[PDB]
Amino acid sequence: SDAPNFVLEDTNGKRIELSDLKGKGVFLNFWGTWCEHCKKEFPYMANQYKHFKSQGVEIVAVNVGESKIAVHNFMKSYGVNFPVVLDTDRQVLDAYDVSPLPTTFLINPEGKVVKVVTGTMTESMIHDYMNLIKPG
Repeated sequence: SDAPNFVLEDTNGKRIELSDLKGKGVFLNFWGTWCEHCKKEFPYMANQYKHFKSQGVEIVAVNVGESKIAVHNFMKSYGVNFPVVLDTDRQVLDAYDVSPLPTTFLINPEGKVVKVVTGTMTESMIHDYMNLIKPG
């Protein structure tokens, strides 16, 4: 099933479009700075990103509409090294029908959603999930 396309700004100004990431696996994450999951899991994502980025797995972590300053503070506290985008009007959040937070969509290189993860993730789970969507 196809991942609704979108264009948002990363936390540096850079226009990120989802369909431009075709050819790579996308670990797509919707998150808020108040979520217990994300405080635990963000350091794991950062540590697994060190290994997977050069294999063709990209992270897009869509913050659900909070201020740039809350976002920046969270990124700094939790060692974030990956792409964060700011869904400022909440309209990507809607296109994706996101209910619990966080939710992770695992998008393969063709642009299709192969899993929706709504539960807690261990660092091992995250490793496995990135192996599922990598080109190799």
